[PDB]
Amino acid sequence: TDPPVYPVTVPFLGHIVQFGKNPLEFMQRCKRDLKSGVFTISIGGQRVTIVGDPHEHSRFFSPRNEILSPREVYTIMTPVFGEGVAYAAPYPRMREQLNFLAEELTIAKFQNFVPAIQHEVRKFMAENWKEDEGVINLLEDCGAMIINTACQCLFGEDLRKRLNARHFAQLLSKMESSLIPAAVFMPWLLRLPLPQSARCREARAELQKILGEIIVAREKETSDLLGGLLKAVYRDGTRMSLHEVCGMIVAAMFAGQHTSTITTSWSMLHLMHPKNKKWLDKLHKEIDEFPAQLNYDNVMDEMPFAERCVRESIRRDPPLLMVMRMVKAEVKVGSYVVPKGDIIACSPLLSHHDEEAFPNPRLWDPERDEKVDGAFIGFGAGVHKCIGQKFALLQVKTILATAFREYDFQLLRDEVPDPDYHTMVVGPTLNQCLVKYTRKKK
Ligand SMILES: O=C(N[C@H](Cc1c[nH]c2ccccc12)C(=O)Nc1ccncc1)c1ccc(N2CCN(S(=O)(=O)c3cccs3)CC2)cc1F
Ligand code: HEM
Repeated sequence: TDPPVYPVTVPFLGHIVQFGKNPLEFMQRCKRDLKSGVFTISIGGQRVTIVGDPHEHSRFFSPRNEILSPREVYTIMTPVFGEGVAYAAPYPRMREQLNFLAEELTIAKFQNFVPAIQHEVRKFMAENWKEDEGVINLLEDCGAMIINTACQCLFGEDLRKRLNARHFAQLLSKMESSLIPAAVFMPWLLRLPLPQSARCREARAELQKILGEIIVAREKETSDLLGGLLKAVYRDGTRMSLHEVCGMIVAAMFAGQHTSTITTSWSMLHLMHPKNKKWLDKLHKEIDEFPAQLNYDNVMDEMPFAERCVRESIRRDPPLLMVMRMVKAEVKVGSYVVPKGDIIACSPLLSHHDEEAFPNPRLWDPERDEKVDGAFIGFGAGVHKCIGQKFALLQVKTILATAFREYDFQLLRDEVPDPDYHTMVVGPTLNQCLVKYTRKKK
C-alpha cells in the first residue's frame, strides 16, 4: 500500500540536490506530478515519505516517540547540546530535559519580560538608529535585537556581566558554523576537508566554564533561566549536571536565534512595503492607543492583529522547512502505509502552499484563515509542538510595537525579498534586506 515514489535519476544522491536548489519548486513538482499529497523521495537514497496533504497532518504530529521517533535526525546536534544530552539521551530523560526547559518559558515567567524587551529594543534604536534617517540591514538588526532582548529576559544581571549578548552571539555562531546539515543523511560529509578549524567543541566548553563560575559565585551568597534549570529535579530525584544545564541553555538560545529574527524581519518587510499600507494602517490602529510602557496584557491580549501579521509571515515563509521522524512501527497515512524504517516528514513549506488550505499561498494576507483545519504547522503540532512559541511571539510582537511607535521604514527595492532556501533556517535573502529608517521625531 506504498505512497508513490518520485523517480530517481542519480541513485547515490537521490533528490538531495534537486531539493536543495529549490525546495519549494521541487516539492510542489513531486506532489503535482505524482498526483498525490503523500509521496516518497530519496535523500542519498534513504526513503523519505512526505505527508504533504494537510488533511493527514495529525497522522504525523500525533503519534508518540515509540511510533514516530524524532531523535535519529538530530545526530548532528550532539556536539552542540552535549554528549548524552537531549537527543543523545535515553528518551524518558530527554522528555524530562525538554520539559524543564518548557517550564522556564511559560506565561508565569513572563511578568517582567515585556518591559525588559522594550528597554533593550529602545537602547538598540538609540544606539544604532540615531540620525533622522539612515540605511540599515534589517535582518542583521533584527538578529541583534532578538539576541539582546532574549538575554535580558532570560539571564540575570550577574550572568550578563560575564557574558554579554555580543559574546553570547559569537559563541553560538561558532557552534553553528561547524554543522553540516546534510550530514544527517550522508555522514561521510564529515570526512571532507574544512576551510577552517571547527570551534564548536571549544565554544561550548567556554560557555560551560562561565556558567560554572556564575554558579559557584551564586552559592557563595536567583530566578533567571539558569536558576530555574538549577532547581529542576528528575523524577528519580536526581538533578541536572552542569553539562546538561549548559546543553539546555544552548538549545534555548540556539532555537530562537534565527527563527525569531527571521519572523520579525519578514513581518517588518511585509508591513513596510507600500502595497501593504492598509495592513500597516491597521497595525497602527492597534498600537497607537498603547502607553509608552507596555505591559504583559497589552501584548498577550490586546494585539490580535499584530499576531495575525506574525503568523501569516511564518505561514508564507516558514523558517523551518521540514520536520522529520524515524518510523518505528508502520503507520497509515491517507490510503497508504508508510513502512518501518522510512523517514517520515511533514513540511511546513509544502503544506503552507497547498492550494485548498491556503488559496493564493504567495500572497501575504494577515486576514486569511486556514481552509483546512490544522494546515498551519509553523510551530509544529501535537506531541512535539514548539515549547518556545509563546516566548517567541511575545518577543516579536513586542519588537513590532516598539519599533513602529518611533520609526517608519522604507524598503529600498521594488518587492519584499526572495526567501533564501540555501540556509538550514530560511529567511529573506540577506542582501535584499536594506531598509531606510526615518525617525518620527526629527
Ligand atoms: O535548524 C535546524 N535545527 C536547529 C537546531 C535544532 C535541531 N533540533 C532542535 C530541537 C530543539 C531546538 C533546536 C534544535 C533549530 O534551531 N531547530 C529548531 C527546532 C525547533 N524550534 C526552533 C528551532 C535544522 C534545519 C534543517 C535541517 N536539515 C537537515 C537535513 N537536510 S538535508 O539536505 O539532508 C535534507 C533532508 C530532507 C530534504 S533535504 C535539510 C536541512 C536540520 C536542522 F537541524
Ligand atoms: C518563531 C520561532 C520558532 C519557530 C518558527 C519554531 C518552530 C518549531 C517547529 C516547526 C517545531 C516542531 C518540531 C517537530 O515537529 O519536529 C518546534 C518544536 C520545538 N521548538 Fe521551536 N520554533 C520557534 C521558536 C522556539 C524557541 C524560542 C525555542 C526554545 C527556546 C524552541 C524550542 C523548541 C523545542 C524544545 C521543540 C520540541 C522538540 C521536540 O519535541 O522534539 N522553539 N519548533
